[PDB]
Amino acid sequence: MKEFYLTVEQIGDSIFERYIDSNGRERTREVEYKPSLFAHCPESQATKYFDIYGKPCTRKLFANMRDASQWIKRMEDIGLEALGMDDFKLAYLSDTYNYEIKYDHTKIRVANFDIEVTSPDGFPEPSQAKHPIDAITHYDSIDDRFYVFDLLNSPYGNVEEWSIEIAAKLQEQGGDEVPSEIIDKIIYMPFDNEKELLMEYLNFWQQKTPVILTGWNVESFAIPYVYNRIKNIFGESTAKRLSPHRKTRVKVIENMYGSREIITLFGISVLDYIDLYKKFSFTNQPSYSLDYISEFELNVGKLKYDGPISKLRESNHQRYISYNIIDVYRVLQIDAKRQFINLSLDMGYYAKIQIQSVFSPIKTWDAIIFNSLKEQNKVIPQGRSHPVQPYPGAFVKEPIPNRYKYVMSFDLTSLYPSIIRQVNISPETIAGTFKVAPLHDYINAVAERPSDVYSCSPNGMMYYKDRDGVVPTEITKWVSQRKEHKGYMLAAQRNGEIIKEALHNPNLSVDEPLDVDYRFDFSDEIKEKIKKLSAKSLNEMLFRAQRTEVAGMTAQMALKVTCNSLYGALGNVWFRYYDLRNATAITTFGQMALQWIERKVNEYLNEVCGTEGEAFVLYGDTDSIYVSADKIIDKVGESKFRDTNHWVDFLDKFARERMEPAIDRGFREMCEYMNNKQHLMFMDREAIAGPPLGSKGIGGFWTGKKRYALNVWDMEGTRYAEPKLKIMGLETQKSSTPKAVQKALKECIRRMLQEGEESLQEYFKEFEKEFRQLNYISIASVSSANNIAKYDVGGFPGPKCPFHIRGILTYNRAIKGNIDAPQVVEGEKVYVLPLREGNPFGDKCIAWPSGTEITDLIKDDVLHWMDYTVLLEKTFIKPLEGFTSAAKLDYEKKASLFDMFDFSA
DNA sequence: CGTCTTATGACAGCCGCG
DNA sequence: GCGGCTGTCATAA
Ligand SMILES: [Mg+2]
Repeated sequence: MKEFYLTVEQIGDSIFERYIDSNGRERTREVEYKPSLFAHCPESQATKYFDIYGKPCTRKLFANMRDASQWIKRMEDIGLEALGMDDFKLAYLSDTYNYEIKYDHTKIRVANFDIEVTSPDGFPEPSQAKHPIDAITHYDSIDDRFYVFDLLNSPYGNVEEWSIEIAAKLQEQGGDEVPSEIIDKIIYMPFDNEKELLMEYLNFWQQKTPVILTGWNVESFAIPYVYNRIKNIFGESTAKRLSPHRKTRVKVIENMYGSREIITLFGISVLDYIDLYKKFSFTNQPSYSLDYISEFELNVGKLKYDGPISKLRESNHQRYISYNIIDVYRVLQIDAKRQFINLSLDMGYYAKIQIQSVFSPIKTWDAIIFNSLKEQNKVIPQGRSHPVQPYPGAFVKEPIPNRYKYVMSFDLTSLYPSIIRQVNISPETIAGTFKVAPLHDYINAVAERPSDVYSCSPNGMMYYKDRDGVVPTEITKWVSQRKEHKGYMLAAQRNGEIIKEALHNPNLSVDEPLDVDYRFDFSDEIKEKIKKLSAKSLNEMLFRAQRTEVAGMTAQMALKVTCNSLYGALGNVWFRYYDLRNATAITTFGQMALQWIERKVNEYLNEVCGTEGEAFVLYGDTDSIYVSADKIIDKVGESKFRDTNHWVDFLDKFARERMEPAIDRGFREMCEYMNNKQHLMFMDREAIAGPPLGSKGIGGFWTGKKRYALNVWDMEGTRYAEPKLKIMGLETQKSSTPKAVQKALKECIRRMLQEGEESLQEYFKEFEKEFRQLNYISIASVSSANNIAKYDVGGFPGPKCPFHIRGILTYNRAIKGNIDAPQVVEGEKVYVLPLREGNPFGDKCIAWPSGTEITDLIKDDVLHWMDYTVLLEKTFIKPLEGFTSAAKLDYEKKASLFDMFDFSA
């Protein structure tokens, strides 16, 4: 009923807009938008417009956008500030939609497609589009259909029609295993020549023009190829037809290495899912191929084919088309799980930006703050250029490398946004400065009180207490939204453990899963039904609860990063509200806050245990403290606990009823000390970690900063059915560590924390024996391939050449001259294996594209010359040496006087 | 989109050192 | 041979 935009675009003096109207139909505008900009004026000229500092401004209405834009630059030639929203697209959206936008996703045309191109030359470069497009699968969210465009005849072979009957059948019948739930949604259309296929695709494109266009590498491959191929056959004008406003532009992306070209389609928002994944998944992956991510996300994988992909359409055209359809579907399957598109939509409409601007936190916040200031008749300052300057960040405590038996951790909730709100940090709320004492003096409360009238930060900054800042006001809206979605997420997590516990002792019956909302804790009535439920329907409930959890994670993690990005933007020279005073004010307050409460926790627990000077806090990073619970348990005596859950319950109550109130009054005192606007430093308990009761097992260990492992029984309110390992920083968490090595090192840790030294020594022995029999990919290292050309000296390694780069140059020599094997792509990742000396390849290592097997033309030699000893030492033994040294254990039993006896019975 | 931030670790190349 | 130094790549916040 209320109308909303789809895409907005500026072309010359006109604004081009696609939108849904009051009746719910998609329409297009061409508006000659008249933009306003502002200039400072004297006190006499009474207006309603004021800048953020309170100074008056006069309004300048322009005849067109060209006039407004060129008024800005000649204001600089005089040397005067040109105020207001210079991005006229954002100005238009704000005027046209001066209310909270409530959109309808069912009316937004979201499309994802993928292309197939047969190429014997090697990789088909989008910039050249030298080879025919032989397949296109295009999914439309409004129709809910997969549109398949098949080429029967090309210079690379004539093929028969694709059979949907064969596609549906299982591999064991000679079928393709195309998921049954999409079979009835496939609209198939074969073509005699490329020109007919490409011409009908454009007609289809006009009839159903995408608003959000997505897919896997659509921006870097699919879109450019379809654009350039149409251009080369039909002409530039016909290629422009992919744009609703017939306007396209080649955009050049250049970073600290090389450059690449993409194609901007005006009037369409392109959200490449590979980029949504990298931004919002919070995972670093060894490979970013669709087959690899699909396997990680959905535990599926694809049916394997014989021969190279360049010969696939020839040998097996049936599978060729089927795989293309499947690939278009898995993006949708990943989105069903992660929900990054819905996230992007909610975010973009809230900020009132082009949907693709979700990739730019600076644009996002610049729009949010502008809209907030516009409501109050206030005028935003001009964007000014600044030199890049370093500034201090968080505090990280230097831990003593040791094992730690009983550990309990605490985190500050939304630290940086909370500091902003507590101290009232904002551009227009700066009051002044005070003489700053050493940071240590504020921590112990020995320094004099900074101000009696203003809200202070230990970096020397003072802020107004009565005035509410734009930044604190707009951040408040976001943090309360995170509290809700994290609440849903944690309840889904808690509900998951109840079900996991029910899978241990199930009841074999024929029933269905219970219809419940997993975002809320199960009631007693639902719990008793779960106990009498079948393992089949329990596994379905578990799948659904975890899927609800993942949906909760996505939402809360995105709000987390967007809020932290506001702090981050303050330290970025391009942000309209760039201010290192405000940036440092935040980080210095945090530094004091962490170290302050460390002192308080140490004081409290010493009084509680009847001792003095004992160091209870062992570690901290930014907003967290890790407390040694050894003494707390010892004061009671661990003989008084009947099982593991007993002492976990005890520390839980100790934290909630004793430590947290003591923490609250500590921070409350600090609030008075800094004279802050409001007390918002709240600390929740996170981990309760320790060994199983009665077992050998070290519970946890630290090796250094950002590197530790814990055996966690309870995390932030969720009581695990089985203890989960919390490992931070260690090699098991790095995408560069081989897959099999990660798994082995994790088991090493698990045995250390839960079972003890003798168990570790046992597993080491067995892994060391069966090491050589592991899949070569699973034991291969991963690294990013940057600056290959920089170290390439006539095919051979130059000075200071990194290990993985040495591998690539070896690979390139091995595949040199032969028509085309898989090529290593600049900027992407590679597998790395060490080679034994004397190998037919030039060097001590080899590298090839990750997520793939090496060429069969070189595979057997690599396997034969693999250096297993160097690989075991570098990737497995050396890291395990690190863990065991820290924990004061041996992974290998040291020589003893006992060796001079015979213990074999 | 290509204009969120700092802190901090491991590891390999190069090179000194009778 | 190992330790200092720097480049590179990765993570924790
Ligand atoms: Mg494809």
